[PDB]
Amino acid sequence: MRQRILVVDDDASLAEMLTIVLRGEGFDTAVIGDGTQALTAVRELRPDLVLLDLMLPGMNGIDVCRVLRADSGVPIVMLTAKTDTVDVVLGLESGADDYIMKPFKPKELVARVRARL
Ligand SMILES: [Mg+2]
Repeated sequence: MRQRILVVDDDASLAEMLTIVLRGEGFDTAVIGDGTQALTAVRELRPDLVLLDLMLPGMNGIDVCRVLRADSGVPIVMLTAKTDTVDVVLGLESGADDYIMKPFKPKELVARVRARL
């Protein structure tokens, strides 16, 4: 079976782009736009890696990271924008393995994803 990446971002357009690009790189993808549905998604989907937007509707990325981190050791990479008010390092401390600045070169994102797997 191919590796699975769960994308948790409220940016539907960006998520579609990640879907296409990641799928093009040989991965399978699933998308959720809300933090509250992340735990269930992870438990059900069983993703190899989670790409997690730091600022989300419902639960925020740091909060989501904690819950996920509590459930398992699945790798989490934060997606963060320079605009974001919350500090991404806080997310790393909550257990995320890495982070990426938005917007990004898809090529760079895939590489980092491959590196944290
Ligand atoms: Mg956002």
